[PDB]
Amino acid sequence: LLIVDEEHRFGVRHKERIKAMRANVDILTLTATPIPRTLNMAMSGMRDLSIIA
DNA sequence: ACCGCTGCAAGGAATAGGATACTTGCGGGCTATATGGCGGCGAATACCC
Repeated sequence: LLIVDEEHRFGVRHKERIKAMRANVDILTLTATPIPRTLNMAMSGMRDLSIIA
């Protein structure tokens, strides 16, 4: 299990750096204002989404 | 009971990379000052009576 908190301050490289080593790790991602790339990626179905408002 | 040594602090530069805004390089898409040709003719001045 990985838990990247406040993902919008890392960049793509830092986010998949650990993913490359452990290919099948379960990435949990917490944030409040996602950077547009990962927000579109979530809204397009690539990643599951959960809204807490 | 003096002294050279060791060790525990002090003193910070250069990059990665996500930001934020500057700086400009450009390309398409616009606006805006002579000196080697005559011949003929009719009309417009000049003039000196």
